[PDB]
Amino acid sequence: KETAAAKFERQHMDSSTSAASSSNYCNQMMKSRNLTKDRCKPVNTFVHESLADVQAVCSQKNVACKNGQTNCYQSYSTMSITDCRETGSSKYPNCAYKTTQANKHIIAACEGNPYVPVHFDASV
Ligand SMILES: [Cl-]
Ligand SMILES: [Cl-]
Ligand SMILES: [Cl-]
Repeated sequence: KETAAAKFERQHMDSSTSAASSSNYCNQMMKSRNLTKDRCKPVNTFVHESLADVQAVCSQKNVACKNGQTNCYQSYSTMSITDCRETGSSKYPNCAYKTTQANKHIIAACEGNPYVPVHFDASV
């Protein structure tokens, strides 16, 4: 079974580019990260910052998670991110995604020791 931290890494980290380069970024990344294997993951955000910078958010601003949990943290600075969401013509096994690049604060739910990100709650 994948650990919660490794699943967060695989689903939400893309430190290799500073930003989505084209409209096809999400189709490629969602496939590359195995988020379209058995079904199309509907929504998924990738963060274009170092893993260290993203893990550091766990010691930044403590804020409530949407679900009411109290282990969420909001990054003090904005980060380069890309939101990937299925378009209307998306249909497994032919997933299709809209790519939206933005610079915003990220909110992550953190847990464990080391205390690291295990869920991407939202961006602001
Ligand atoms: Cl791990
Ligand atoms: Cl995988
Ligand atoms: Cl997400």
